[PDB]
Amino acid sequence: NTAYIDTCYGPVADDVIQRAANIRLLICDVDGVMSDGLIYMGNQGEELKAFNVRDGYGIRCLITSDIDVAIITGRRAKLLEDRANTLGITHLYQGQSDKLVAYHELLATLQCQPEQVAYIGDDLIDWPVMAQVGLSVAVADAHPLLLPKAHYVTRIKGGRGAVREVCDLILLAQDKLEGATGLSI
Amino acid sequence: SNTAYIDTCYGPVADDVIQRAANIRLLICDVDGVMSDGLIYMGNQGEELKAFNVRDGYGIRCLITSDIDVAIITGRRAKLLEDRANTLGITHLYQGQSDKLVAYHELLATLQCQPEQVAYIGDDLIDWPVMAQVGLSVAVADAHPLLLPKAHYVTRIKGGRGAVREVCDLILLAQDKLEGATG
Amino acid sequence: TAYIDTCYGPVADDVIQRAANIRLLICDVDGVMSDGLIYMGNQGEELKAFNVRDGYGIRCLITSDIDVAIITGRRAKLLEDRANTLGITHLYQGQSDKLVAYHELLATLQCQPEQVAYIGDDLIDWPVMAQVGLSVAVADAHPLLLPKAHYVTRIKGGRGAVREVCDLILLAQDKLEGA
Amino acid sequence: NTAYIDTCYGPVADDVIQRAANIRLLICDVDGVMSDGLIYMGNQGEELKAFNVRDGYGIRCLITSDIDVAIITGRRAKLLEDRANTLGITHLYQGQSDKLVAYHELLATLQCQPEQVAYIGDDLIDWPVMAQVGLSVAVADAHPLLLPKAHYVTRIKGGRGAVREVCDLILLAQDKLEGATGLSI
Ligand SMILES: [Cl-]
Ligand SMILES: [Cl-]
Ligand SMILES: [Cl-]
Repeated sequence: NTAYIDTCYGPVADDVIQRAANIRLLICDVDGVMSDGLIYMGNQGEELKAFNVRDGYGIRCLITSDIDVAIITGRRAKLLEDRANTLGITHLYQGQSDKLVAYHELLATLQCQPEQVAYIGDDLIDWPVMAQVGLSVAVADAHPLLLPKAHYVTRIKGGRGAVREVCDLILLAQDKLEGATGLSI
Repeated sequence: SNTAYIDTCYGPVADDVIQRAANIRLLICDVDGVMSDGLIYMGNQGEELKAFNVRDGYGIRCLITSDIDVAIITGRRAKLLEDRANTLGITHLYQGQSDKLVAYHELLATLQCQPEQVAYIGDDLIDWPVMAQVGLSVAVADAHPLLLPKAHYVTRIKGGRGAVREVCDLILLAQDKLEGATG
Repeated sequence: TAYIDTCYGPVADDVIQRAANIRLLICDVDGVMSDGLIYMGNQGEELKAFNVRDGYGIRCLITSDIDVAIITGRRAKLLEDRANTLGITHLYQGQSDKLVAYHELLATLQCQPEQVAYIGDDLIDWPVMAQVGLSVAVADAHPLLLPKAHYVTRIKGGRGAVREVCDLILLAQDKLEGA
Repeated sequence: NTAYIDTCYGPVADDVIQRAANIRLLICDVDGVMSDGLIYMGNQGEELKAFNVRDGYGIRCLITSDIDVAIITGRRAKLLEDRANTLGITHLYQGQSDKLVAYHELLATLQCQPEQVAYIGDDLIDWPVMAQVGLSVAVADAHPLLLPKAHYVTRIKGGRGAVREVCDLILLAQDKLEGATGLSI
């Protein structure tokens, strides 16, 4: 007889709400989480990535509500530094093959406990970190093997507002949703 | 209850909604998630792209040529949007607006429109302060879940896929101007 | 009504017969060869996305002695490039009244209206579609256009709706297997 | 009474599993397989193609598991050489009008039997090669006429992780899935 709470994305288990209430740091993977997993490449070496505006708003709400937001990704691109800058994200880790290193560095840097960390991932590479945190999240269309492992599976797909969904959940859990705002720096 | 509905090419529409659309003299659109899918394309050399829908363009032209004003209010700022606005003949463009109510009040004052004569299409919470005040508030099909139950009308078509066109068509139909409209 | 099975599902015998007479395929661009999106950038860049399977269908028609033309209201050099990569030599851009180009194609190619197929996605395409042998609306064309066409594709614009019509025409003309 | 094996993508026939167990070389077509079939063209002659990071991880898993990966396409673009370089793919054939020419070179140079080859296609142009291999694969949204011809039809659409799905199947079939390692690029 699990207890659930209605949210604007559907019912969420009380255990998940309780985990979300302790979050002081949200860590996000990029490709497949903030985007639908696509990398656009051109003939003169151009590269584009598509980000979702609604996720941006969620990220700003967290940051303005004293909840740190960090990024850990295996890829490396100037465009992501630009994106992080527009969102006010100062903790960006690119070109990371082993995500635990960046994760442990964040814990020490921010003097945060693992139970105070939420992590949104989409592939197996994310699991070693997700296995240790207070709130592990797999996006709706994450690799099938990651889905049953996470504390929460988002209703929204990667690149369509899965990050916003987790931002909304964390703020709801901490009774900060009604008053939160996400204006730019 | 027993609500009356009018059949439209997008499905049944409440009579209440048809009456609201019948009085529209100004359509205000948010951009990201309304005229687009909600995505921003960013590149390594600082390039930025946004994708607009051709079908929306046609609808906007039908409104403008039918003496129905169209305006854009957005918190973002990009030359690409000035370009898009120009191609559509939109002369009421407001970018970098953190408080959308400022631009909204200026438009009503300058265009001599009453709030009941204004329609607004949004996709997120920042659009609600303006939507709360207008005659026809519209949330796109895939708008943030919290906005959906608040709007007078929710489009069947998703943001960036013709949700703007759908509203343009609804307004024209409600005013007996759908047939004969050119865009 | 008699239906004939196709790799896209049953097609009415009436449509197969119409397809069998086609000598010219005319396509609109936005919403037909693409999903209706136009990408715009801050330095004035513009992109449009085309479907590779559609390209193959077009080449099959051209090599099977069936002409392929394009009539669009927009104008962009990117479209000239696409047309050229497909071997399309009949391209009409910046066309406000699509009937003008249509009547010109009939003359240039000494073609009859019943020998023309037209794939559209919006109301501006109807004046021409109303007059041809095989009018086609893409799966996700404007709702008002859908019930007016002789055939509605199962595949959406930009996802292979053009290839579908190409396959249908060739099937009807016993030219599919050898294409 | 066909026997099936449950995979993270759903049941897979025992016949397909046995075919996947013998694979030493995976050949991929590009457009509609590694991408959703779209070509982006610009007014200044720019050209872009979008690849999926989930597929990159699968390819790296194959290569690091001593399973070769090759690409054969009729198109030609510098962007594809760039994508192949990022994935460590060294067997790249572009502008190939007759795909069988490249296919025969690969088997000869790699000392690989047709039965040891898997090929992922999306259109009729791919059939001459698929007809000859041990594991022919059509992506979920491949041209309708190719679907009934392949040994296996992927659950995932072109450009959304159909390649990854095949990489996972081959590894599972060879008991190398759990130990597989790759990078989300
Ligand atoms: Cl944003
Ligand atoms: Cl337009
Ligand atoms: Cl092509």
